[PDB]
Amino acid sequence: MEGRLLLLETPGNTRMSLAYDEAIYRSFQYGDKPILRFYRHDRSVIIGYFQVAEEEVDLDYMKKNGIMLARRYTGGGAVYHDLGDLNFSVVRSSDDMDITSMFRTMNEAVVNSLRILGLDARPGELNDVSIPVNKKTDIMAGEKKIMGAAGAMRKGAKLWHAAMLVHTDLDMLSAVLKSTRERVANVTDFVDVSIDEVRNALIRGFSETLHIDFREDTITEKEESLARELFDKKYSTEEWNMGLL
Ligand SMILES: [Mg+2]
Repeated sequence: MEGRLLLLETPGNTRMSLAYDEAIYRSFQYGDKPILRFYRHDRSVIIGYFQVAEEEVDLDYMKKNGIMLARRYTGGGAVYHDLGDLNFSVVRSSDDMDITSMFRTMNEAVVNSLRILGLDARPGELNDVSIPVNKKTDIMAGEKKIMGAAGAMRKGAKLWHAAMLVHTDLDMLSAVLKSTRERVANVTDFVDVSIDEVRNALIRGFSETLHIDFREDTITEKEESLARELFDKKYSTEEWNMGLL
């Protein structure tokens, strides 16, 4: 019931930030304390494991706008991130490989968190990794998407991470990702709250819903070392971020 709250970031370096996520996930052993990490990325596009940068984005556009390209460990589509997005990941012990159940539980936690702030949200309804919005992995505010998520599972553990639009440049978001703009929204379009307020609400929602007492802690030397190794050998390389490795 005791958990770890990691306010671990690497703003400026999205590839390293993603390395941290895989690091805490891979280093995790069944029975360890659950982990909830909050972080943010500066202007960048993150593509899913099974995607190739040149099919989903305009490398020319992003290069001209100084938008970092990064590829994550988890599957799913491409998303745009900026400092207006609040990202968070959860790592816990797992007894099965039920993907649908993991997303359903996390979304329940998210809905409860947003309810605290007076924002009524709900999970998307379709099982189609290819569509932009309304997926069961998305969180909607009416007909607008305000949060997306992805995950991975292995024997003994599971990773779930999301990116919620708090005050992100929705235009830029639509323009970098190859109507659409009319299908997404920021939490601040509904409630005037800061990133920390959203963070604290999520801490409460997850703690209450999962029944975990997430207490502020720090990354271990073991996890940090693994993250640096993953960055050095993979996340920092071009073959990886392009989808060739
Ligand atoms: Mg999603």
